[PDB]
Amino acid sequence: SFSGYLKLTDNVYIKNADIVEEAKKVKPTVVVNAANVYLKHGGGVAGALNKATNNAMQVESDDYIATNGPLKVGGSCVLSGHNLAKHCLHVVGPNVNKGEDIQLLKSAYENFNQHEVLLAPLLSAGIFGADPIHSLRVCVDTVRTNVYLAVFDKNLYDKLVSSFL
Ligand SMILES: CC(=O)Nc1nccs1
Repeated sequence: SFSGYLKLTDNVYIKNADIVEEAKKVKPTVVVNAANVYLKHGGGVAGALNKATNNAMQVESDDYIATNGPLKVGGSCVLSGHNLAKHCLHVVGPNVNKGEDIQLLKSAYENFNQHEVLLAPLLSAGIFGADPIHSLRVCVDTVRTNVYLAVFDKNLYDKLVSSFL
């Protein structure tokens, strides 16, 4: 199972780790992707997860979008986890760099409550432009299921742990 995580609350855990390396190691039931509404996995966590699947995640995503249309900001879809997990929960957090409503971050984290345990990144953090300290706060105040957060950046991980209320 998950190892080396620091417990933040009854159900939220955090580790300074590469989510791709963490997923390849643990092979969780659910890995969360920091997706956009188009499921175009170009950069950040999405680009890294997609590259680990040898682009199979993008091929599957394009078929999903061709059939269903784009997701909503704050929404999600369950697709295959390929070589990383049983499933990938593609969750769309608001992209602050696109002027998307940050109040949608709580709606995005609510998607995690449909899964008993997840390996996940901080939603809307990184290239999505939101404050990662705010994202962690929304995570612990919204998610009731067991979430194992992988924070790639060591300096951000230390800042998140040392500032956690
Ligand atoms: C390679 C890479 O970006 N990994 C990440 N893990 C958690 C957040 S970003």
